[PDB]
Amino acid sequence: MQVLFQGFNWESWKENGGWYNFLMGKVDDIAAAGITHVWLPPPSHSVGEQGYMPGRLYDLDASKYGNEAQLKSLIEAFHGKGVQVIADIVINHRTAEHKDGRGIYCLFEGGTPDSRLDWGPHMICRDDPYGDGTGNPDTGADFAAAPDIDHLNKRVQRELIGWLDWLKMDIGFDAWRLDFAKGYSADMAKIYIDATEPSFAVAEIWTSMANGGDGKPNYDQNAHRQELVNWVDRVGGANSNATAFDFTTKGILNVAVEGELWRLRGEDGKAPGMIGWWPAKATTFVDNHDTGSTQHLWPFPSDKVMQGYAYILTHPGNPCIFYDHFFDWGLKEEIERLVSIRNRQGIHPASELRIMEADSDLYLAEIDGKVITKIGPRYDVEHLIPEGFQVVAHGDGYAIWEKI
Ligand SMILES: [Ca+2]
Ligand SMILES: [Ca+2]
Ligand SMILES: [Ca+2]
Repeated sequence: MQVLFQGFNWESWKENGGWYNFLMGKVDDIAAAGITHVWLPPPSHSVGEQGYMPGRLYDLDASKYGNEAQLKSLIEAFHGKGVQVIADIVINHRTAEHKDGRGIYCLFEGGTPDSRLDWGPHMICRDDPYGDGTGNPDTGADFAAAPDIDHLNKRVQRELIGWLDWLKMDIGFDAWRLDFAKGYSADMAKIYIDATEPSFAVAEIWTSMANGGDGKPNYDQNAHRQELVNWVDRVGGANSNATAFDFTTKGILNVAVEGELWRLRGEDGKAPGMIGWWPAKATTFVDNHDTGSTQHLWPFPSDKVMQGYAYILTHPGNPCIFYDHFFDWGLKEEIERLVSIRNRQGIHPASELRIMEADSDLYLAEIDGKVITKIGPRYDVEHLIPEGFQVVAHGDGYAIWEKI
């Protein structure tokens, strides 16, 4: 139906011979597994090698991942095996090419001979010290280590729309992943999304969870998921192809797997993360390049990752599979098996969830009256399983049943 793949990690830029050239060799495996969408890293010239400090946005040849021609071919290959491609869009902030008379880097260069994206400090937000105080105040949060772009500026909107239109029409990207989406307003995001008509979008809105005295996230995370639901409503709800990453489900699942699976049924009997309020708009995941990989800012318990996948890959939401977990952790076949269960049972983003049990050592759940998912160390559950259901997949801390 709709299965995402994050096609990179934090070390990818180092790849001998180039990341894109390397990933070319994995296109068939990705497509064959039932993945429908692959998320590739920011493609522009950037001060930082990973790509999250972009300067010359049209300058794809300066990317550490590989050059313009290589990206285009890689996107062509995914397209040839039916896979859509998502660009990591980093537009909250931008680095400037040249110093003004203050000696501050705030004269931008787009990477082309003409004046596209050749902004100056007037395009920087009002209170950002890289700027000159003439821009509008930031519509969202600030990123302290680079200039924040003033998205209310009319030249900015128009020229970023033109760049996205080139990423789409000429480079061949189909969809966007919005980096640091808290940095600018949903109204600003709506403008870019509506103007470019992507097949799919996902916002990265990452807010710290409120914790109890014991340092664990509160059982109640409604303020956390409400923020996600509010952003999606405000960009147009079902009149938009935009979703948000389910960082509520990530944060809860991180702790629930550690002998606390009762966290996976909220007060109202429903899932406690974004998928429990608006599953169609929730993009779930076990880890990404920030939370895991070599940054490990919020890692999933490493011994329990297949519990993570058993959950996201059978549940409502748009599940996203992380590169390392798929190719480097010895888990390819098990993940592939879960995706095929998902697809042949016709599980989809708005599928229906009925939580059966949620104890410390057990989480059990039926999806669309057709799949039952079990995670945790408790193995004896057959009295809890309805007649007609048979085990179709199992591993360390997980098992899946299908109806007949
Ligand atoms: Ca230029
Ligand atoms: Ca800034
Ligand atoms: Ca901002």
